[PDB]
Amino acid sequence: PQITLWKRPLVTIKIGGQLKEALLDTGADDTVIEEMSLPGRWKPKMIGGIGGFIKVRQYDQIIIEICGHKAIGTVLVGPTPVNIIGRNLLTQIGCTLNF
Amino acid sequence: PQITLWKRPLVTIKIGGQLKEALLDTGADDTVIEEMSLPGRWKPKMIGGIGGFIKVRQYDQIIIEICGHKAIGTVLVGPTPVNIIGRNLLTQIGCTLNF
Ligand SMILES: Cc1c(O)cccc1C(=O)N[C@@H](Cc1ccccc1)[C@H](O)C(=O)N1CSC(C)(C)[C@H]1C(=O)NC(C)(C)C
Repeated sequence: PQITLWKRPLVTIKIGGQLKEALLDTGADDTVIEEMSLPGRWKPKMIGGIGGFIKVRQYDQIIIEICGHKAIGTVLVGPTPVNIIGRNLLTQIGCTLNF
Repeated sequence: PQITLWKRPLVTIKIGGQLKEALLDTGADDTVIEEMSLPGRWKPKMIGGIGGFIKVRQYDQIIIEICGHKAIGTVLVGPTPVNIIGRNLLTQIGCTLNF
């Protein structure tokens, strides 16, 4: 699909069998999701945002569906303003910028 | 053009007679640039995200040249870690997300 940017590029995603709203964010290297229960062990990770660096939990090979496209990859969990679908997954669903 | 997301989507921009590297960011509502001098009047504003909030100066009707496309809009100036081209200007150059 083609998504314009007159409004926030928010889509519905599915993780752990639950539907959630998330932002397609080309400015984010990673995918950051609000606090939730994910399977497996996690590793520590520092990500730097507009206001500085924070600590998040990194879960690898997590199954996640984006606007109908299934992806399997790294998902970070921590204090985020909104669910962020970053480049690591956008690339997986073949998302590109065009103008 | 079509830009992949394997790596940060950085482009060169010309703003206020200065050349700068900036990030095409679909997750950003606003355009935020590192400290620089800009014409016209301005007002304070607080913006926040992953690292929390930072205070910036809002300048309106600022012209920015991005990859050959001229765009006019509000530009925020402050202590941002990376120069950000947000949706307010991405729309003006006809930039869309595609997959
Ligand atoms: C989440 C993340 C990573 O895992 C890794 C690197 C950067 C970010 C990140 O937060 N990117 C940010 C901005 C940024 C990029 C590179 C360096 C520093 C900061 C972003 O893509 C965005 O527009 N976001 C993320 S959170 C948000 C939805 C509020 C919005 C935002 O900050 N918007 C304003 C700039 C308008 C505040």
